[PDB]
Amino acid sequence: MTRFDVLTVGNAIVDIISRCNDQFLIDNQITKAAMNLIDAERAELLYSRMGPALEASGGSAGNTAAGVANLGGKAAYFGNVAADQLGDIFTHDIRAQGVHYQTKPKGAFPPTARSMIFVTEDGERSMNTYLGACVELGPEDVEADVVADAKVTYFEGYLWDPPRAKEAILDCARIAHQHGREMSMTLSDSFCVDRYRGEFLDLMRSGKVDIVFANRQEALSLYQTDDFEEALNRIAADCKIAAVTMSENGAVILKGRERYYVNAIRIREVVDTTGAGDLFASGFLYGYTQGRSLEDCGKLGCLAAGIVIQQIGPRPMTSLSEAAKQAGLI
Amino acid sequence: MTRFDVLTVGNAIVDIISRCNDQFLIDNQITKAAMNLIDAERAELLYSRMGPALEASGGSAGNTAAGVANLGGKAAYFGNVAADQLGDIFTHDIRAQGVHYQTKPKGAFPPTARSMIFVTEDGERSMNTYLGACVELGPEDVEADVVADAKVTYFEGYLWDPPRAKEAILDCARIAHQHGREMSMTLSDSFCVDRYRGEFLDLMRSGKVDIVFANRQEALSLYQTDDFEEALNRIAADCKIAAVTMSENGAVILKGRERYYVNAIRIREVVDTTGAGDLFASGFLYGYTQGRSLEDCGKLGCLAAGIVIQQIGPRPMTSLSEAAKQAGLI
Ligand SMILES: Nc1ncnc2c1ncn2[C@@H]1O[C@H](CO)[C@@H](O)[C@H]1O
Ligand SMILES: Nc1ncnc2c1ncn2[C@@H]1O[C@H](CO)[C@@H](O)[C@H]1O
Repeated sequence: MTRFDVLTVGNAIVDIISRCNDQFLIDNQITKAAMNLIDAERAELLYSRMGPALEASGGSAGNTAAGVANLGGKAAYFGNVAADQLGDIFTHDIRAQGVHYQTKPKGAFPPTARSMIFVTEDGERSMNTYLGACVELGPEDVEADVVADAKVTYFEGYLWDPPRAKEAILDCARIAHQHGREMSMTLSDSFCVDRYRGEFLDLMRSGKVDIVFANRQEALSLYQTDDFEEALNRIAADCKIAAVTMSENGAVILKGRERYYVNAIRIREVVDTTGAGDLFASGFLYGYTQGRSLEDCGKLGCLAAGIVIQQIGPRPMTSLSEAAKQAGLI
Repeated sequence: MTRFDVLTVGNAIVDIISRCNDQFLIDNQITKAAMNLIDAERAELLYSRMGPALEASGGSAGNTAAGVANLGGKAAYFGNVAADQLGDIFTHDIRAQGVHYQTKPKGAFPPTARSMIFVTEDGERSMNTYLGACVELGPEDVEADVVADAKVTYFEGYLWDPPRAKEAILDCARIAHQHGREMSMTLSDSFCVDRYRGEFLDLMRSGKVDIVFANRQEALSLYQTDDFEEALNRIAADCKIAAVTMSENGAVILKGRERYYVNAIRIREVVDTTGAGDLFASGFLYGYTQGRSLEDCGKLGCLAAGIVIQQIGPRPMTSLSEAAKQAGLI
């Protein structure tokens, strides 16, 4: 027995969500479908231009941990908030889902991170993130016992942006591997890959990271290639297991020379694509820590991803375990 | 030439919204479908038992002002928040909708009001409100010029719960009538009517309030009768205009001896009933200040109410002015 199936580690963020049109993105120099990093002043400026919004707990790794708990897995999370109302909200949501979350705030300032997410009529999301208290996440926030007791530890590529989070992750990898556990990462965003391509490859090649998540764009960007087949071949050579999502074209899971394709789920209405990749990882890692085939892990991933894009907010409000059972994923 | 069509005055609240079952309400002694007032400690207790939530600006009068702005009217709002993150969200949302909002916060404690709203599978909402900063709303928060320049000033029955808000409302009535404008109120909630029925009747009979909004239960409650026909006849005798909503049975508008019955719109499906009454008042008062017939004002209320119950959150995120056009009402 282990205490946890999946520990995740990431930027603790509250999402501020509003609808807009494509012209709004252009007028404001917001890169569509990307994670745009912003300072405190620009956050205020974008907020002043934004329509009425809804707030929902987010953060890539936070969403993933919540999705694992929703599916019936045992999940934990490390991530730093401030002692403020947004922090109280984040703390509440993730704990209310049954995730172990014990990272202690370090005061009220800087405040808890927010991402201004503009959702266009096609359901695509464009995020604009002020990292706030996330910049504080460091080695002191690693609960060594938790990493040791977790079957998989999963972290965001996004964590290379704040300064000391990488040191926490290197500690995680050491502890995880000392206990025969596995490490996993997501590439997060193509622009993040642009920033850290070489460091990400080295994490993979040195064996610090075992299982890598990417979408098509991130995989292309990792090798700065336009040839998807080459990207798949190279990613398979660089890590133990790769799981690559291809939007409305499903997913492919790679392990050495084996490839497992997962068919493209049909979506009646896309409300908001926020959290799709995060919930793919939830379904995959839940499957993986239950000992399911790689194909079934892929299927569980696409199931969760398909559900989250049919609602507002990045964490499914319906029962994923119920959906998985109806789907025969057991 | 007036500056505003509708000024509203109410408790400035952020909604904390979560799904639950009927049993949860029973277990927690929450009165289904009512506004339950709670202290700080009970708010924390209920929060600790609530599932993951979404936050959305609320407040009955706040929602009504937002709705009037959405339809294309010119709206203002008086309501008190704290200088905290929840207050910043409230301030942002109402201003982003184009509502004039200039009430000044009076420090960080008490904090901005929150309502824990539990939504059952039938879409009904049961609210649990900690008034926080709302207790500080008083005569000093009346912008005399705004009241003078508003066609209708509308306020919540809910304002009789905090101590000093009533003095502000009496000032509004004096100013509005001196300038030849009209006063309106909503009865808010059947238990609120239980608490203040004598005060409310005095407001109506003294002519401090011209137009009264109520649902069926509130109207029955005002006269402590089971006889709805008697409730309508009496309410017509006690105010200049009454608008009484009857849920799936629509509404009835009463002026002296005139009655106009109006149908509810056909609902796709009830998601969350929060704000239905507030948005009925938005549509009615929008129509009213545009000089529409009483029947057309009823029609606009039913449309607006009908839209809000088909989404999460109490303030329509789609265009009410658009929907009014497509339904041939504008
Ligand atoms: N810099 C970031 N680091 C981690 N997660 C982020 C970042 N920016 C946005 N997100 C999260 O991505 C999630 C969807 O993938 C959103 O809920 C949002 O909170
Ligand atoms: N005491 C109160 N006063 C005014 N509005 C309230 C109160 N409690 C809940 N509400 C609001 O009622 C709205 C729905 O009518 C919700 O959005 C909620 O914020």
